[PDB]
Amino acid sequence: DTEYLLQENEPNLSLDQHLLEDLQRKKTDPRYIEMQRFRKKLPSYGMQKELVNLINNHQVTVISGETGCGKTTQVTQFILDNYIERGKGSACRIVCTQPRRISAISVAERVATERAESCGNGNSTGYQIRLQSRLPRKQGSILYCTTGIILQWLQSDSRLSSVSHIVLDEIHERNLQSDVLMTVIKDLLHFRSDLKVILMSATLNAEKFSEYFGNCPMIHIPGFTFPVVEYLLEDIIEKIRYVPDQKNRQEKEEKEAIYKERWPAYIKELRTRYSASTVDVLQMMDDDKVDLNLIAALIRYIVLEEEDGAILVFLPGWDNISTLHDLLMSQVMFKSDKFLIIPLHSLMPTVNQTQVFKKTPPGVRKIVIATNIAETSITIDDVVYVIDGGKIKETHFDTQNNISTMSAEWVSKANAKQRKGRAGRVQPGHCYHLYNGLRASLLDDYQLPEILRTPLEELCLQIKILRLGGIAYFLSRLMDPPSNEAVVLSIKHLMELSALDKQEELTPLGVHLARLPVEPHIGKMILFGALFCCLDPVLTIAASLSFKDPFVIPLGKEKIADARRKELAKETRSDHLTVVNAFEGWEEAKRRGFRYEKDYCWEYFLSSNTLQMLHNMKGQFAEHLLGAGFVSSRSPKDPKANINSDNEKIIKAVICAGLYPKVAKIRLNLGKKRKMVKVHTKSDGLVSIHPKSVNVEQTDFHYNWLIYHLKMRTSSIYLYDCTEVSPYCLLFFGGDISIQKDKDQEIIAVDEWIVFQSPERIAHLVKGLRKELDSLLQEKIESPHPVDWDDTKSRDCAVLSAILDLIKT
Ligand SMILES: [Cl-]
Repeated sequence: DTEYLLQENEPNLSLDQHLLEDLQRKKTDPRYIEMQRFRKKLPSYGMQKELVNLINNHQVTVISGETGCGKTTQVTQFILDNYIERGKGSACRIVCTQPRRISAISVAERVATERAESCGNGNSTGYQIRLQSRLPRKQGSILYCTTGIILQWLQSDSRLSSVSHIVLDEIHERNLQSDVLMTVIKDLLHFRSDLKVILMSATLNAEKFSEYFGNCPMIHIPGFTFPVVEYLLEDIIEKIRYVPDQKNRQEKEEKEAIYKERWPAYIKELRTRYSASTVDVLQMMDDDKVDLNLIAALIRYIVLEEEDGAILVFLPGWDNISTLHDLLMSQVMFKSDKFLIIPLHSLMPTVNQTQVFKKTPPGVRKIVIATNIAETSITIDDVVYVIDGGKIKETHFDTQNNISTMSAEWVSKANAKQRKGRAGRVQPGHCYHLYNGLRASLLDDYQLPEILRTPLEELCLQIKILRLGGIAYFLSRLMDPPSNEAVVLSIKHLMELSALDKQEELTPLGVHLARLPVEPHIGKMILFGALFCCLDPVLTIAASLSFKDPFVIPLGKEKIADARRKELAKETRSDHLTVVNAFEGWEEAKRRGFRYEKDYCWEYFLSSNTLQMLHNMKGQFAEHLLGAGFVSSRSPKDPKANINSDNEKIIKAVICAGLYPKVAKIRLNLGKKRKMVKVHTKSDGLVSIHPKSVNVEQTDFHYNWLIYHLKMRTSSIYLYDCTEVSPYCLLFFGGDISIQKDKDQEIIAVDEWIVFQSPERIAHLVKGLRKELDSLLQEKIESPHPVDWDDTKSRDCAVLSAILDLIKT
């Protein structure tokens, strides 16, 4: 994925002349001319001279423009075309980062079109994302990529030598990776004077970026929109006469308190300007959930009562998107071939985000159901109607309880304004917001930056792999530095994962974990899934921890669902293996045909949509492992990586590799039916098992130890998903080993509180094996290749076989 980077930037006079002549021919080309007239309508085009002069005269510049300004497709072109016009065309190598893969591809393909060229193929414009590229010509070129690709590039060339201009787009989004890239770039530019840096924001709050970069020049590009009418939840209900089918810590609590206090009076005044039935329906509305039936009813109204145009729907996540898609397709209206209904979500297959293609006649109407990714520059043609569900998925991090969650939260005003602007690019539009007027007045101006709300482990490994020095020091230099407590927790988890040594340097395991673009506990799990040849069930479990588990509890069926779930557990005493068995049973049912598949899901109360998403994530995980050289195939099911996939002990040991140090000691029950099942933890004292767990009532445990992933605190701490494991799993994959005796007995302690009976020689064996495993992983840093398990005698097989023999007890 580094091929463009490794190219050397070498200006050429002959190429300068040739490109200047290429421009002359383009000026006469009907195709090019037609495209130029489209461009001239964009506000960016009109100030092109001042943008290029600012960039040419200053090393760092900040560009702000709102929706429709055209910065993302235009500014790269302005630089290249200015160089070409000046007879310096070959001196340009322009790289522009995008927040998502689909944006990189879509923008690059659109710019190629506007230049009357195909994308890649040695032409002026192309893209690079992980494992897929259309690369432009070496000199006088534009490359769209992701932030991830730049971070990868910095491992190979930390100077970004051959780049003349780096354009960081959509910076207002404040993604973790953008913030770090920004600090890295700031350090580089001070050292190398020939790099131009251009920072682009879609919102007008960009002064902070200018200050960060030393109060560098700023410039504004006007947005472009036709007028868009906005509707609140009151207006929508009133307009369509909606008939229902039925009937993130302290500063959120503050805002809800204010909402609650202003609620009665808001409602009271609302009865002044709206029908009584509207207010009563609005009053019944659930704030926690987007109402998908309302969205269906609104789409129905638009189609029947309003003018032609495409409809864009914004929903928090995959669950909502697939649910609304099924809901629409279950109505004979939308079954027609005059509707095209397209899901858009970032974790579906690559150009399975299919929404770019020229839509076929407008006798057929496009309905795009998308996440917040449709807010960015993406080609969706002819949108007259935007339905804003009002929510966005956000990660939050409770550092006092060490709990990280993903939830749907209210959009900011900036989000809402971007969604509004999507309806006004073609003709006068309509944007329907599913929040009420009181909610609107209480939205935040902007979202809190990710760096403040997110676990830092993945970022910390990036810092180390890029040799940026001390972790806490670097993080303190970011534009918004994270809290000390988030930093201390992050560094601690990485040491307990054995990713960092006590001196905060990468271990060989850590090097490999840094090469996997997932959280390190997931990375460690899938890595040992690869090394131990468990791949398929381990990837299932990993996907399940990353998104969520497939089970649902329908009303009235609670007791029945719990029994079916425990049935799926069999004797494993594992929530994680329960998901494996569910998943395998589902796949087997799928082969027999869709009746059997739906049947299986109703029998075990499984979400088909969740299962499908888990399956897609598995493929991704395998791709990451293939690129890191730990598997030879992109198939989770590849026979050679699955020889151990039926072995319960081996899979359990891999789950333990991933989830340590989240470890609990069982408090023995002693046939007391009046006492809840509880467990001891290092950090939290005695806690409870969640009722959803297959172990919640278990009296029969074969070992004394659990590992868990999800912890929640309501009136007290509950463990959501846990797996019984043998002490040998903790012994190999856990913390420091110590030996103690007490007379007769040989004792081993792991991280000092995990204490069990075991011969002293086992402790020495394990210390030996850990070091041999380090050396194995060390050798693969420079020469990554999958372990060949068909060659015994190989000494990699010897070491890994010995580890497997140990954790089989
Ligand atoms: Cl059933």
